[PDB]
Amino acid sequence: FPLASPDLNNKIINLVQQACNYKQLRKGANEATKALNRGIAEIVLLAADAEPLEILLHLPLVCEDKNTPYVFVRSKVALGRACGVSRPVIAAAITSKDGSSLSSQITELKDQIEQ
Repeated sequence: FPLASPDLNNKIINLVQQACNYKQLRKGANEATKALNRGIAEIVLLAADAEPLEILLHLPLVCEDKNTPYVFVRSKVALGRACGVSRPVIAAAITSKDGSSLSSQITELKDQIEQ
């Protein structure tokens, strides 16, 4: 709600690993909120099993006000591993970058969120 499939979960995980190679990924709730406040967040990803739950209730509202798409993946552990870190991650943001070659895969995940 809006939760991934787990087709997408695996497709999101794939995009997340690319994002990391392109330096277009911000890992962690506060880093995600900073991307949203700078207007560079393209998609915000949230782990359905994150604690505290106030983050999970809270970040969607902030995304909505800022007109940024967001989607729930199943676990912080697979988000954390896709992020190239050995700890779980509760939220992440795929950021926009002027001239990026990822722009096409990003704008395509973005609209499959609509759906």
